[PDB]
Amino acid sequence: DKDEAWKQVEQLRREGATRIAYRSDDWRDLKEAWKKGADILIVSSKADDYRARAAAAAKELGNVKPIVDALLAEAKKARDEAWKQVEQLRREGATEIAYRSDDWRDLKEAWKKGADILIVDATDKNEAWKQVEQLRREGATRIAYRSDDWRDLKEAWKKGADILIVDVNARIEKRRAVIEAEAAKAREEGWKQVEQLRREGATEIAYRSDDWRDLKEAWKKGADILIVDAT
Repeated sequence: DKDEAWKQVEQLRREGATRIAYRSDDWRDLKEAWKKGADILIVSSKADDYRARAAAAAKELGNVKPIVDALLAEAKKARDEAWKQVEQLRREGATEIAYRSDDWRDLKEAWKKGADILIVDATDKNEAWKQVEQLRREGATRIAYRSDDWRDLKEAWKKGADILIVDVNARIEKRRAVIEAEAAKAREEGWKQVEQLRREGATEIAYRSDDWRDLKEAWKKGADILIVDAT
């Protein structure tokens, strides 16, 4: 939980890591990691999930109106809460707020609320690349993209994305001793993505994990941002 994840930020700062990231939904939890040494504070909301599930519910048979409104109402409350966390962290002194979403207009509003790093996390590659281009034309400077393939991050790099997040903790969770063996096979993959991105010349490479030794090793391979993710 909290005190177990905060120990990861303290260790990276202990070992001389100058770019540490932390992901949470509570601004108080993010502020504490900010004092532990994390410079990028990532706010995440369940709003994309509620929108995805409201969209799936609309394609079912029968009366869908009361259920769709209930899901979209929760999405509004989830995003209006995340925007509050961005303001509160800005109110506290946090300089590098990040926000992840699959809707670029939610990213644009978070950018006006105080977020500096915009994380596009659209599953469709051509849908994400369009969201980058749309954010670029609005004047957004720091666009981040998340993928488990380095070639997707290089293509996103050439579209305007400055931060390239290597995330492989989504395929291991889907495939699932033994369970720890498959986790290691994914970490060996994620470390290779960072290596080739450094070879290709990627300037700002990030890496998602929850263990400081995994972020340390990805830091050895060439990761510039060590993201600590509690969820």
